[PDB]
Amino acid sequence: VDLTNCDREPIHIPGYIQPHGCLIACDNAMRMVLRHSENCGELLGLEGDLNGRTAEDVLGKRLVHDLRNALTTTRPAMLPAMETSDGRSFDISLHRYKSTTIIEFEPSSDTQPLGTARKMVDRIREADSVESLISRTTRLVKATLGYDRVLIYRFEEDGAGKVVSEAKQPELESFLGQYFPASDIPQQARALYLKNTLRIISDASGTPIPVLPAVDVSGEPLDLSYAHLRNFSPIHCEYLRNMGVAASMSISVIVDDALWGLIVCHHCSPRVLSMPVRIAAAMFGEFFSMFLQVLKQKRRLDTINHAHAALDRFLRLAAHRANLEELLVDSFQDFARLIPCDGVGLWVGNNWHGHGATPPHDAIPRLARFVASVSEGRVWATHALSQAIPEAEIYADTAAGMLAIPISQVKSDYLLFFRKEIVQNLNWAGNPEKSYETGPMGDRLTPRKSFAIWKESVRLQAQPWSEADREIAETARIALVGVAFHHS
Amino acid sequence: VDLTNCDREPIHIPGYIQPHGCLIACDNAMRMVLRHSENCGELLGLEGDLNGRTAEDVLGKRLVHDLRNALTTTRPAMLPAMETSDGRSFDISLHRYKSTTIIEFEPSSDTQPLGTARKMVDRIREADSVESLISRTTRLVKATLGYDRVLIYRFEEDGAGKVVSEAKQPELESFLGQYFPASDIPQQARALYLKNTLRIISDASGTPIPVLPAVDVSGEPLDLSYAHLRNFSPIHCEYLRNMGVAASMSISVIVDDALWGLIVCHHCSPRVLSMPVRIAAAMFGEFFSMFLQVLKQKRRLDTINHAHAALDRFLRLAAHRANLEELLVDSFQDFARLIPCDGVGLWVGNNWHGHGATPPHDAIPRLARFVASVSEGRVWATHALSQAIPEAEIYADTAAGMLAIPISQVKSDYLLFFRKEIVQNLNWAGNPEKSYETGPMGDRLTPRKSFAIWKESVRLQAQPWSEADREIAETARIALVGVAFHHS
Ligand SMILES: *C/C=C1/C(=C/C2=NC(=C\c3[nH]c(/C=C4\NC(=O)C(C=C)=C4C)c(C)c3CCC(=O)O)/C(CCC(=O)O)=C2C)NC(=O)C1C
Ligand SMILES: *C/C=C1/C(=C/C2=NC(=C\c3[nH]c(/C=C4\NC(=O)C(C=C)=C4C)c(C)c3CCC(=O)O)/C(CCC(=O)O)=C2C)NC(=O)C1C
Repeated sequence: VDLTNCDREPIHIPGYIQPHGCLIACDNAMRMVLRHSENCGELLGLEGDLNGRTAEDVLGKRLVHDLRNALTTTRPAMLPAMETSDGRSFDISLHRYKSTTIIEFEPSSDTQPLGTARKMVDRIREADSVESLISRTTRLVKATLGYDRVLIYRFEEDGAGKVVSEAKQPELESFLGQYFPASDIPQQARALYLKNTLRIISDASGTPIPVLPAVDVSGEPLDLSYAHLRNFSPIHCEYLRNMGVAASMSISVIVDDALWGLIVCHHCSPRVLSMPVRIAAAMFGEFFSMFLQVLKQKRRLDTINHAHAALDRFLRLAAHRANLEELLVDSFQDFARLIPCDGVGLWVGNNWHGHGATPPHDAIPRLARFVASVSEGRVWATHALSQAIPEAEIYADTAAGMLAIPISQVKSDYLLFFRKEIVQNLNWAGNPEKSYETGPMGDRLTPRKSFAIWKESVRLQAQPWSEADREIAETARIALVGVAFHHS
Repeated sequence: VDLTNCDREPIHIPGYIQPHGCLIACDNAMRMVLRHSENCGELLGLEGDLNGRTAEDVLGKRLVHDLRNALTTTRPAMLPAMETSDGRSFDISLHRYKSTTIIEFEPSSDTQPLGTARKMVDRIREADSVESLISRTTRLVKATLGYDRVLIYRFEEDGAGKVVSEAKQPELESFLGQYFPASDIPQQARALYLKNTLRIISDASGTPIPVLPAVDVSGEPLDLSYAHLRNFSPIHCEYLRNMGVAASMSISVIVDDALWGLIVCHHCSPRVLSMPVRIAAAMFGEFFSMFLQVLKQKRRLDTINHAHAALDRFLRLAAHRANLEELLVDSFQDFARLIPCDGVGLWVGNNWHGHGATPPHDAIPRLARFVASVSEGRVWATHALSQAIPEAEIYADTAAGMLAIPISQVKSDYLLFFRKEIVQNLNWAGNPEKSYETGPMGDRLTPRKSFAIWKESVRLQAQPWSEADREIAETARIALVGVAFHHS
């Protein structure tokens, strides 16, 4: 695996686990040990090979009975402070996937998992905005789980990631407002992150423990998709080492059954969280996901309500004026309140009126012509104007994205909304002087090169028009075409 | 074509047109007459065959120049009061589809199309609810276009149609609140109705004029998809004759780029609308579609806002009470305000509390068990309970549909919403004594048998849970699981 084939890496079947625990794979109904981690002996105090030997021979009739009764769904069953025949005490993660029972053993903590979680969930459930929930969560998770850095990664439309909040040790460099490309988290990883709520890396520079056998008789590997001990891609491992990150923990933020983003915790020293703390963090993750979902819904409603109110106000004015074109010339800048834009313009009766960051005066008739061509009396929008009009590249720094609203059924009059190149709007709060030590596969696996690659990928492009933007533009079209008809 | 193969009828290529006009098909660039209607001669005053003869030879160099310049999109170009070489005056519908130019001739009216339309659109654009827009539109269209009956057909989720408003002559029978099955308008018709804004039938018992040739050299038929003179299925023709309907006009209501339903006008006598009146009706259709869309959006917002307000109120109460289970037992009936239901129930700590039309007390533990099984801590909903629990058939008249909201992360407590069998809720304002004269293919093509077939198809089923219903239920889940956590 290298930078050429890391996008198709089968990370779900690595045939290795992390040192902080040991793994035993069994048949569908926990009779026979088919696979075991090389370190199974070292931790459980067993000698020789465990494969072929029966479940009750290796663990003990006592424990095997508890595990069978528990497996009653692909969601792993957590079972703390379980006792082996020996007398050693382990925290046990038990799950079943592809008709194979997987049992993960951890040296066992003793704290209240629901107790920690309730404290944390109480402090976020009164948040009245996405921004308030996001900003407090990094701060809160850092204080509670004592990680050196906590980021929230939010996925863009194109799969790119933005760092939307950060709590960190003062000495560490900030990634706040920094973007990373979609390739930095390939599709197969995003699929696993949708299936596993949270994901641990105890030691990025630790020695991986192989699973025996890696491939069985039938030629199948062991699918560690739902196994918390699953080993990390050496590509990501090298990325964390280059950043000075030794340990990580990530929580999946699931909103409307989609991967919205990750809460990602970085530590500069090796770090294992005990099962009870992981349970608490996972439950915090669920409640964070649920509350962000409701807040996302409330904001959409408020945005659309505000647009409806603005349009009602405008329709009430339109009735009292005789000349609608006069009212539009005076009013058009006020429509910038409806949809986030860096500039708005009115093209009415082959005349141009601008406000904010619009293309130059001479460029407008070409655009207007183009809009009349493809619009077909519907809202038209692009985040990449130069891809539609190559000569539009020249003014991308001012207007890289456009949304056109037809304001007349009869004539080709348009209300145009403009967005600057997304690179212009960067409020990046990082250090450009900060250099990173690289490994075998070069400086590609550094936040500096990642950010540079993203910047290249969004050249001459604006912030994409959201679904909310297009809903409001459609409601505005119907309102403006509606009164344009009344005034004819 | 008969009741066995009428669902796959190729209505777009019938090889016939209606008598109230004549049709000439030409090559992609209007050089050569490839096809013509048999009645082309009778109306235009030409002798013999027109096929093979050039465009300029049959129409005249004067007219052919105007038609070419006009065809500058698959949307037909309307051109009233055009003059032939002869001196006769025609209204001309010109369109191009599958690289074939189709020209439709009508004996030409003289009224203002934009004038009529503006009067009508003014009277609907101040409607503040869907119900107000719907009720006034049938009344308005009847008064303006003088049709004997005007219905609005609204398509259900399953493709079935409901008659949601009606203006009619007092002597005629009412179809208000009556449903018809999805098969009464097959998929290929719904596809055409999405492509053609409005659709005329001048005379259901008129003689269809054939197109010559029906099939050309290459073996292709003439696609009359966008032709207003296209002839109707003999199946539908027989349906209208059995109802005593001689003429029809239908307008497509397009909402969020989907076929929402039809404005359908029935006349007991033959009836042609002139091109200028059709243009007006088509523009009224567009504005009706646009205003219903905005009103649909406003109602969804209001519904979701109201739910958010109710939940805030409930969360404010939950803070002041100590015992949440006590509050739920006292309050649960109030959640019936959030989602339209005929009954609501609380299943908390293996205890049942009912309100309205719920299943019997003894049936609840079975349901509760089933819900805990399939729910997996997400909102679960069916409109057909007996399909999931066969023994639930017994109480379908009281509860045929259920939506279950999990109110706890930890225990299997549920808030259950119930809907009666959809047949129970019928506010049908029609005449069951009214019998219909049938034709060759029997009593299937009567509103009485259509309604009977629909009733059979929705037996043991409730009104489906809308997207709005499920959004609110999800927000309620997050609110109730949220405070259940705080109180543990
Ligand atoms: C060519 C393939 C590459 C690649 C693969 C890869 N990434 C994985 C996980 C992953 N990658 C990131 C990226 C970042 N984290 C940061 O903090 C920053 C910058 C500050 C970046 C750019 C992250 C956050 C993650 C975690 C994903 C998660 O835990 O859900 C993985 C899977 C790792 C695993 O096995 O758990 C793979 C494979 N990364 C590359 O950069 C490239 C080019
Ligand atoms: C087996 C096929 C059948 C069928 C085919 C068919 N229906 C078509 C159009 C159409 N059908 C209805 C149905 C009704 N109109 C009413 O007023 C009532 C009851 C009061 C009913 C049940 C309607 C309204 C329409 C008009 C559709 C439109 O104009 O968009 C067509 C196409 C007609 C055409 O060529 O324009 C076909 C084919 N109808 C059957 O009942 C059955 C079984």
